[PDB]
Amino acid sequence: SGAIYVGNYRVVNRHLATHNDWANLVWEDSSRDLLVSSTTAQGCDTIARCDCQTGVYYCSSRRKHYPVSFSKPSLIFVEASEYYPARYQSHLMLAVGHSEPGDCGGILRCQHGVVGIVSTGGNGLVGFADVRDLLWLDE
Ligand SMILES: COc1c(C#N)cccc1CC(=O)N1CCC[C@H](C(N)=O)C1
Ligand SMILES: [Zn+2]
Repeated sequence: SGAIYVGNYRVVNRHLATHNDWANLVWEDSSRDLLVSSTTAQGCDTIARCDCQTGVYYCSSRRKHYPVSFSKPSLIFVEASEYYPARYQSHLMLAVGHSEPGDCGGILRCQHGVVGIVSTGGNGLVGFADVRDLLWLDE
């Protein structure tokens, strides 16, 4: 679990969105596993605007942060799950690191701010949905 709070927006994994998220929907994309909803309280996370390939992510299954090198956002095949059929997920970045299903929502940050959130994993890999291209999160 986990979310990003920036201005009047809440960014979460689309497969973990709640009834309130869907009732206050701003935008969602199944191909990215992202959903953004509106909030009444003000958010203070800084979204990174960069091409960093190194950062730190929070891993709930270990109660620890880990430093990682990660790939550029791209289309990566993702095996079928209870939430989606087998498909290419876009804007996804991989890194060698530990992750378990409950780790989705953990934030990945670089020196510039929030880069994305955990969205996939397994086999000693962790995948992050990128948010750095969503320029509207800040305006
Ligand atoms: C495969 O299970 C893991 C593991 C592992 N091992 C480690 C981390 C996460 C998962 C779960 C995961 O990747 N899923 C299920 C929920 C939706 C995801 C998606 N974006 O399509 C795919
Ligand atoms: Zn950066």
